[PDB]
Amino acid sequence: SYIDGDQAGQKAENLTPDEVSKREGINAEQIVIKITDQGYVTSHGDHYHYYNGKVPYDAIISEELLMKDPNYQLKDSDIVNEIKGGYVIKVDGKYYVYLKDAAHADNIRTKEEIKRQKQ
Ligand SMILES: [Zn+2]
Repeated sequence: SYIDGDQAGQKAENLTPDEVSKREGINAEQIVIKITDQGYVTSHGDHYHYYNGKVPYDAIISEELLMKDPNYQLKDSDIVNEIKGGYVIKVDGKYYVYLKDAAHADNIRTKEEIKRQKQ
């Protein structure tokens, strides 16, 4: 009940996503597919990797998480952290990534691409 695949889950690195990857072996792009206050879960390399902390500046986000809203502009009240081109933000009790450039992909893999990036 509002925990499984939400706030909880297996894995939760304490160190940085870079320290995560190079530790285990894969050095692939970390595509954050799920964001929470208790950390995030990335689809990187081949698998899903879960950890707690902040998204690094050059991390990759899932297109499912990015914020394209016709009424919403990036508010510092919702900004939790900033990444390259986008902002990992918590608005309306939910987490998004505000992409300033949704056209050329400012760190965005589509759900389709994510599965290609995991190959
Ligand atoms: Zn991993």
